[PDB]
Amino acid sequence: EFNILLATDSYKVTHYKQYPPNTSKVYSYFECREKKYEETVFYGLQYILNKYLKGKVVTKEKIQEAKDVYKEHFQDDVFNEKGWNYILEKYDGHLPIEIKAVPEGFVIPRGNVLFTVENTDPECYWLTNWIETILVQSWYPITVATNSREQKKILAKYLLETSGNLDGLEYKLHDFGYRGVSSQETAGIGASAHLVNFKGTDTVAGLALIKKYYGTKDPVPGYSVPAAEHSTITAWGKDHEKDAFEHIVTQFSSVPVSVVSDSYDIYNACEKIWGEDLRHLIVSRSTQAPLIIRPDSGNPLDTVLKVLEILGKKFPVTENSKGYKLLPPYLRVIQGDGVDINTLQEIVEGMKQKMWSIENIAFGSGGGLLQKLTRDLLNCSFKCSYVVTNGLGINVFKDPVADPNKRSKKGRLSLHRTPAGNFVTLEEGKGDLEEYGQDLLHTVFKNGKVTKSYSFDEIRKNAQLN
Amino acid sequence: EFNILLATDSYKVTHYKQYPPNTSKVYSYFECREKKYEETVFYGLQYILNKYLKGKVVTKEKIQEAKDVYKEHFQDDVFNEKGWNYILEKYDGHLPIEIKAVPEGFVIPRGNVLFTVENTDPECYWLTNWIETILVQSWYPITVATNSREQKKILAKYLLETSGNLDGLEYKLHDFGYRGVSSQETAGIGASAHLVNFKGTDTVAGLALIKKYYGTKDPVPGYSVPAAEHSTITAWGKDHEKDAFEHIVTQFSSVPVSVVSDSYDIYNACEKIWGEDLRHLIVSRSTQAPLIIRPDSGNPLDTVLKVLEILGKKFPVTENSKGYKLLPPYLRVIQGDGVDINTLQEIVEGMKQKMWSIENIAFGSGGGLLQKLTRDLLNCSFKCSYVVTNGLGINVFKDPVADPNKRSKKGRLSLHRTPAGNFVTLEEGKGDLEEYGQDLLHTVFKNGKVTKSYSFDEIRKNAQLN
Ligand SMILES: Nc1ccc(/C=C/C(=O)NCc2cc3cc(-c4ccc(C(=O)N5CCC(F)(F)CC5)cc4)cc(-c4ccc(F)cc4)c3o2)cn1
Ligand SMILES: Nc1ccc(/C=C/C(=O)NCc2cc3cc(-c4ccc(C(=O)N5CCC(F)(F)CC5)cc4)cc(-c4ccc(F)cc4)c3o2)cn1
Repeated sequence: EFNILLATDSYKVTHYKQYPPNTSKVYSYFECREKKYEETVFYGLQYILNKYLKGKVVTKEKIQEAKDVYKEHFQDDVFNEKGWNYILEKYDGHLPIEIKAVPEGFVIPRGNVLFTVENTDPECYWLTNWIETILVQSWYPITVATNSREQKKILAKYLLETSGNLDGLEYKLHDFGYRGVSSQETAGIGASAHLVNFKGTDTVAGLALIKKYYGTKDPVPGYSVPAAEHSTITAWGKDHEKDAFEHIVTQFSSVPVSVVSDSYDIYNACEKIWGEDLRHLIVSRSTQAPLIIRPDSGNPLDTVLKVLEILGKKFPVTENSKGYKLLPPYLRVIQGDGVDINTLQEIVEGMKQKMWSIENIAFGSGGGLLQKLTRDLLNCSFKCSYVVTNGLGINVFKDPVADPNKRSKKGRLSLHRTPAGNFVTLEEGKGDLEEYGQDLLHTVFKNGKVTKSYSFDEIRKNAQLN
Repeated sequence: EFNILLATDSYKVTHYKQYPPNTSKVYSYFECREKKYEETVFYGLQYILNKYLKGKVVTKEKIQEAKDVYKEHFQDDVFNEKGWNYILEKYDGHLPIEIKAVPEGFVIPRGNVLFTVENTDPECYWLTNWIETILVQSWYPITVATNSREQKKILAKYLLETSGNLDGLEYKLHDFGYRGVSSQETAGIGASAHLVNFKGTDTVAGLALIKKYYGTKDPVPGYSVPAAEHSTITAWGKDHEKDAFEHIVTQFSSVPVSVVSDSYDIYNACEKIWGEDLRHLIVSRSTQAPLIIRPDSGNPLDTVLKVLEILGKKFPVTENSKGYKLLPPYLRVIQGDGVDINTLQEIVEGMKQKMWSIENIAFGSGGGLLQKLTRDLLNCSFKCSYVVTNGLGINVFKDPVADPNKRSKKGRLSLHRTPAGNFVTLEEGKGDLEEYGQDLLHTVFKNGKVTKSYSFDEIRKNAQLN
C-alpha cells in the first residue's frame, strides 16, 4: 500500500531540525513563474487530494516501516517518529493542513498564486513543506492541459479562415501517446488533461480516471474509431498490399476507418491502389463513414501536400464559399507522425498557402502531446512566503543576486479581479483591505477532508476558448 | 484493480478482424533502431512481467467491465468477447505467450534484437501485438539507465585525469528528480534505473521497487545525507542568514551536511559568512563530515569557477600529484541546478582548464536525469517480422520509401557473438545453421510464468564500465 511517510524528498526528513525554534506556522504557495504560454489551465489537484492525501494516512505500521527504511538510508537515526505519532494519536492519522486553490479549469496569466498550503496545528509546523514533493507533481496535468489548449487555438484560427465555422474542431487532435509515456499512471493522468480540450483518445487509461475522481454526465469522455497498424498490413505479404486494403475497408464499411498506407510506397498507394484499383469501394462510402488515409513517414509538411495533390487528381474536388479546395465527403486524411505544437503550425500554414481547406485534415500526436514536456516549460514553483515565530508573523522570500527571475512573493497572498477584468495577486496580507473584491481562492482541503469538488463538466466549461 | 483488457491502444481492439484468414502465429521483436548513444543498457523488462503479465490476469468480471466500456467508446460492439473467454476457460486466465530476452544489465550496440514475443496457441494469434503497448513502455528505464551510464563515462575520464584514480565515482551524480517527474510510478521506475550506475538518490520510491522486483544483498540500494532547502534558510529572516547557517551546521556537526547558499547573494555567503564569520566552525570538522556548499542559480559554469576562486583564498589549498588544486578535506561543493549531459561536460572541462581537480565537486540532476527523455532518442520500436498462414511461414517487414531508417527486420531472429567478440543479429532463421554459435537470448516468460530472473547485483555487474 501507499505510504505518505515514504513519498517525499529524502532531505526533507531532516528539515524539522533546521527551522527557527518557537515557530508555529509555515505558509507556502504555488505559481507558474513569469519569464508563448502566457496563460495556464489549472487542473489536476483534485486527483492528488483524493488518491494520496485524504482520510487516515498514518498507521503504527507505516511509522515503523519508515523508521526502518530511513535508518539504513541515512546510516543514522534522524526520522521524526515523535512528530508523526502526534498526528496518529490526536487526529486518528488525518493531516492537519488547509489548502486553498483556484477552481479547476480556470485560465490564469503567468505569475499569479494558484494555491496555498498551511498547517492548522502549531505542533505540525514541519508538515506544510513535507507534502511539497507530491503537490509539485501537479505541474504535469497543468502543462499537458495548457499545451493542448494552445494547439486548439492554432487549429481554430485556420479552420475559421478557410471554412467559415468551427465544425468538427474538437476532434482534430487525437492522442496517440499511450506507448510513448513513462508509466501506466502517467498515461492515465496525461490523457485526462488532453480531454479537457478535445474528444478523441486512443489512451484508454484516461477514461477510468475521470469517472472515479471527477465524473461526467455522458457515459465516457472520449471516443475512437477502428484503425490499422503496420502489422495488420505487412502480414499479408509484400505483393498483397491491395488485398489487405480491400479486406479492411470491407470489414468496416459502415463506420469510419483509418488505414496506414506508407508500408512500402505511400504515393504509389494513394495514386494507384486507392485512386485506381480500389476506387470503386471508396466513392460508394457514406458521409458518416469515410476513408481516412494515414501517412506515417517523411517530411510532415511535404508529405501532406504531395498526398493532397495526388488525391485531387483522382477524385472530384469542389471549392467552398471561402475559395478553398475540398475533397469529397467520403475521403479524408490523418497525419500522425512528427506532430508537435511547432510542426502543427507549419502544416496548417502551408496547406493555407496552397489553397487547401483545414476541413480535409485532422492530426494525431504521441510523444509530443504527453511526454516531451518538463517542469521548467511554465516554471512551476513552490515556495514559503510567511512564517510565525514567537507569536509574530514575518514575510519570507528568496532573491538570488544572479537571477531576478527566481524572486518569490512575500507574505499572505490573495487573488482578485482587476477593474478592467484581469487578475492580480496581492501580497503582505493587503487583500484584507477589501479594495479588490472577493478572494478567488477557495478552501479545497482541511484536516483530512475534501471540502469542495468540481465535476469534469464544469472544468471543460471553464477552459473554453474566447 | 489493474485490468489488462483496458491497457492497450484503442485500435488494437479492432485488429483481430484485419489479419489474413487462417493465421496461427504472430512473431514480433523489439530493437533500438540504428540511424552519441552508440550502445544501450537493457533494463526494466522484469518489472513489467511480475506486476502486469504473470498469473491469472483474466476473470469473468474483467471481461464484463471491458465489454461495457468499449460499447460506449466505439459506439459499437467490436470487442472480442469470445477470444478472451477461451483463455479464461482453457488456461485459467494465464496468457499463452512466450518471451525471450537478453539478460538485464547487458550493454548492446544499436540495431540488435533485444526481446521477442510470440503466441503458443493457434487460437491466440491476436494476443502477440495486443501487449505491444505495455511492453514498449520499457523504453523509459532503458533510456534512463543508458543516459546515466554515459554521464558516468564523462565523470570517470576527467576524475582519472585530474586525480589519478576513481575514488568516489559512484556518488558524483545525485538524483534530484522526485518532484520533476510526471507521476509517482514514474519516480520509482526512473530512480531504480539510475541506481544501476550510481548510489546516491533522494527519490525514496526507488528503494521499494528494487527489493520487491529484483533484490539486493545490502539493506538498501541508495543513500543520502542531510541537506537544507530555501524555506529552512529564509524562514530565519533576511537579516539573519548567518544565524541559520550556524544552527544547521551545529545540529549536524558529526555527519556531512549540504547548505544552499544562494538565497540572496551566493558570493557574499562564500567569502564573508562561510569564509570569515563562521570559518572556525568549518576548519574543525572531520574528513568524514565535510560541509558541502550548494549554489543554485546563475550560469552553471561561471558560478562554479567563481565559487572555487573565492574559497581558494579563504582556505588552505594543496596541489595533488597530478598538479591540480584541492580544497581541504572538510570542504566540498555540489552543483545541482541546470545539470544535464551537455552542461555536465562543459563544467568538468572548464574546471580542468583552470587547474581545479574533480575531487572538489559533485553534481545533482533532476528534470534532466528523469523527465527530459523521449522514445525517439534511442528509436525504440516494436514490429512484426514473421507470421504463419495456412501452415506456411513468411517473412514480413516494412520499408517506407521516404525513410530508409524505418526499415525493419525479416523472419525469425537470433543474437550471436562474432569471432572478434562483437554482436550480430541473424535474420530469416539463419541462426539455425549454427555458424555463429548459440543464441544469446533466454526464455524469460512462458504460458503465464516467469522462467528466468536476475538480481539487482547481477544487473550492476553486467552494466559496469570498460
Ligand atoms: N500509437 C498509435 C496509435 C494509434 C494510431 C492511429 C490511430 C488512428 O488512425 N485514429 C483515427 C481516428 C480516431 C478518431 C476519433 C474521432 C472522434 C472523436 C470524438 C468524437 C465525439 O465527440 N463523439 C462520437 C460519439 C457520439 F456519440 F457520436 C457523440 C460524440 C467522435 C469521433 C474522429 C476521427 C476522424 C478523423 C479524421 C476524419 F476526417 C474523420 C474522423 C478519428 O480518427 C497510430 N499510432
Ligand atoms: N529536489 C531537490 C532535492 C535535493 C536537493 C538538494 C540536495 C542536496 O544538497 N544533497 C546533498 C548530498 C546528498 C549526498 C549523498 C551522497 C552519497 C551517495 C552515495 C553513497 C554510497 O555510495 N554509499 C553509502 C555509504 C556506504 F555505506 F558506504 C555504502 C555506499 C555515499 C554518499 C554524497 C554526497 C556528496 C556530495 C558532495 C561531496 F563533495 C561529497 C559527498 C551527497 O550530497 C535539491 N532539490
